[PDB]
Amino acid sequence: AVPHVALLPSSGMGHLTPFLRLAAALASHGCVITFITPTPVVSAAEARHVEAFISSSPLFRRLEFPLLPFSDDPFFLQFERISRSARHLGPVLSSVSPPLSALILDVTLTSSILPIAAEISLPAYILFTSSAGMLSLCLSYPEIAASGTIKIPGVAEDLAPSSLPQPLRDPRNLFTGQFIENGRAMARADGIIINTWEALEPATLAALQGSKAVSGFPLVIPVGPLLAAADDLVIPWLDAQPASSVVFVSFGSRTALSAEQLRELAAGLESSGCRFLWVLELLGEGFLQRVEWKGKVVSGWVDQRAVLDHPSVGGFVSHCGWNSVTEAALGGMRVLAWPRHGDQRINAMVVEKSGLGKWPSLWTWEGDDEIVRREEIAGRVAELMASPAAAAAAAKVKEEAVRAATAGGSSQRQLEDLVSRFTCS
Amino acid sequence: AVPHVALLPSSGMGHLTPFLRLAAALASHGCVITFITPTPVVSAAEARHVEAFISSSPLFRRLEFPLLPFDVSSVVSDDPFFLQFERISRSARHLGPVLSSVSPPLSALILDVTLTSSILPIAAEISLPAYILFTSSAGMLSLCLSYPEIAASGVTIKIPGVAEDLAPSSLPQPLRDPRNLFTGQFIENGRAMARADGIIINTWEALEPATLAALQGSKAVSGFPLVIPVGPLLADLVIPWLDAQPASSVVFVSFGSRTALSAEQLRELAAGLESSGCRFLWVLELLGEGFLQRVEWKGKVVSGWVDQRAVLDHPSVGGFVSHCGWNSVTEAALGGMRVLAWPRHGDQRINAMVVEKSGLGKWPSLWTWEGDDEIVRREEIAGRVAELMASPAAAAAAAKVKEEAVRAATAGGSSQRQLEDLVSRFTCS
Ligand SMILES: O=c1ccn([C@@H]2O[C@H](COP(=O)(O)OP(=O)(O)O)[C@@H](O)[C@H]2O)c(=O)[nH]1
Ligand SMILES: O=c1ccn([C@@H]2O[C@H](COP(=O)(O)OP(=O)(O)O)[C@@H](O)[C@H]2O)c(=O)[nH]1
Repeated sequence: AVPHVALLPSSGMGHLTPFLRLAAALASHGCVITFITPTPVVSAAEARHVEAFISSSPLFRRLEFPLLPFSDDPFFLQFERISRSARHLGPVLSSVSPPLSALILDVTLTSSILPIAAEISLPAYILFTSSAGMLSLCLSYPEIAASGTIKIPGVAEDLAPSSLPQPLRDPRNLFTGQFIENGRAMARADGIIINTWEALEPATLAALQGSKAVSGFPLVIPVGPLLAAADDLVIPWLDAQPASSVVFVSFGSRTALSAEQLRELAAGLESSGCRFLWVLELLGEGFLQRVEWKGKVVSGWVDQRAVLDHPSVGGFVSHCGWNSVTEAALGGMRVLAWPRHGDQRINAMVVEKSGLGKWPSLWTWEGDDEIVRREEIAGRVAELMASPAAAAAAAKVKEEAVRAATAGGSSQRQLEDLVSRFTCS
Repeated sequence: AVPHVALLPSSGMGHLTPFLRLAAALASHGCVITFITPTPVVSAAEARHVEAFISSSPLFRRLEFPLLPFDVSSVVSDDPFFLQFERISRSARHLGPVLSSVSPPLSALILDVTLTSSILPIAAEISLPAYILFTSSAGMLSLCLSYPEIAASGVTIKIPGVAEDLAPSSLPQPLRDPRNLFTGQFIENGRAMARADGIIINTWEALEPATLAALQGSKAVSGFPLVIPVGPLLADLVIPWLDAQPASSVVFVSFGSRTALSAEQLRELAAGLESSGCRFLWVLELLGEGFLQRVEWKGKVVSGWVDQRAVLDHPSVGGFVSHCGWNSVTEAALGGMRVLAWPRHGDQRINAMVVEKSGLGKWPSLWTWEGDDEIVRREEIAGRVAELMASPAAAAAAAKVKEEAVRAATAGGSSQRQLEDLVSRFTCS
């Protein structure tokens, strides 16, 4: 028979892409998928992606949940309303037919929905969007806050305080309290699902392997990597460009770069001496006309997977969002790591240890006052684009990543084995 | 009369080498240097090095102050580093008479930072100008100068030149415990350094523009800038083997005078160096049995003291793996050899940031310290070492470092001018 799995995502492309990709893989291994999407949607633009994906096949169905909305922080308001309906969701889950084999929920909503799932005796699995290092920080942070130090079992004997997400720096914070809850809450979950593989984070996972879920099984389940217009002016341009000669710089869904900092990144690319593709009223009037021959910059949404797999692009300047890292790993693009906020610094550490790319540690976060000079920016880009051994190291990540993805690999085995937990007798 | 300067260096080749190089530079610009060397010598080997230096010329001189006998009941904690410091520190009071009696009278006294707390009061009594020579980098200097304020604060380190939020891991491992004699000794020296008439460093504006700019601001010297940068001070089986090797092909790996690398770690550097597949001259018991035979064509590993300056100037070497001792960092900067920064202890982690910011070398932050003991695996050593040699942009960056460092060192350069000005201070009307 065919198991039935409900997916409860959270707002934001960074959380949304993995869920779609995780849903796609579960359908490929026979499961039938029902997305729980609460209404009204935070973002019309993100809603289009879910609609088109669900529209494509009868294996996926959409369930609309009324938000039932009633510090006044802007992002938190959406989550509060998203999390308020937590109690109400319980009856709706039981009503769904055919009976769900299991529920898979976003980390952010882990604290809110885990009791509901436990109330109705529904197995609850958490999808972790981030790296295993970030997960390792999350799981052990409640213990750390009591007696802190900052030794994260997965990747740090003493993590520098800058590497912690910028909100987490002050303990008497609203963010800190929720963070401690999620970490504590995740241990109680039936399973945790991450988009990492053993080759990419052997150290963090091996430490993580010891952690044990309540239900007689390892808490953490790695199924990664998962594989699944504005580009119209881009793809033709890229094809003209020589093989592996174009720097690609993108910060993902949220790119809060200040104008002072912006001018420098722009100056660095011009001073880089290599072609660049940049995605975001020019600050320099003739900058665009002057640089048209060397590189193209587009303000719209683009097609990162096509760009990363494009032959002409040779390097990736990144903010080290976990989804973009995995996509860069698959591409084998050497990555220069400019982590912007949150878990992005820890992700940068993963990039360097893996050999996927190099991280200028002394470079600043969004909170930091100090700007990054263009001359410094130009050096690392030119260096990254000209280092053959860096390219070769990136190609090993790709091979290893594909190996885990390909059939028989450690990751596909874990997804096959996870599915069986649903096909119970 | 020709200016007469008194040098009171602390023990250790890393501290001794700048003094000697500064002494030669000062002598070159018309100075007679008198070395205050205590008896009994800490090290015969260092003492022989100094004696050979004094023999070089009539301008250099040797004067010995016998260390006062220790009081056994008084000694605290039984530590060899501190006991040696304590005997030299204890003779501070005795030192003033000897200084005044010198013939001809000394224009100024220039002393090691470590002994500066003990000796600075002596100088004020005899009205002798005291300058401290700072063996380390400007960034490190910034930490010493502001560490006392930071300690009585804190939420964020924020060393003025080094960073906004310096990581605790980057701080010297002794400093991590605040209630320590070392942490207190560190705090005293920093306070003392403001009082001093001047602070000399082995740096130049080109190398550390931001950190030096901030220091220009402190100007704690009465009526003058406190910081005087005169850097870069400039003054067997291995070479023959080097000459054979092809141009810019050899990885030089050396951790200075003190290189405590654990046995488990030692194996990894060998495997990593072997695996990288590029040539390597490794300076430092058969930890590897067939390792030397397998890599005999590729590299030379020797245990003796070696002419590092010749190595770094050699055309066949292409990359340098170091512990980022300021003396080693500055030597490489003159050579323009790209560096792979593996800081081991003390101020070396701060030095690594200067190597990465300069473009002289790349620093792998995640690499462990002697304090923490998670080893660096050979897979990472091989990749990082090989990539450094493979990377042409890294060579260009180091080449640019050399040019500016040469510029400062040559006539009309920032430092050369600054050294000239300092000699004038010693010779007034
Ligand atoms: O112009 C774009 C911008 C982003 N992406 C996608 O943004 C995804 C994940 O974003 P990430 O986690 O790396 O950054 P975050 O969303 O977390 O700020 C990646 O899968 C990209 O495919 C894209 O396809 N075209
Ligand atoms: O085999 C060696 C090791 C070191 N040095 C010299 O020791 C100097 C300073 O060493 P550094 O301060 O950088 O490290 P430390 O000795 O203080 O740990 C360098 O200038 C080298 O010339 C040398 O000549 N031969």
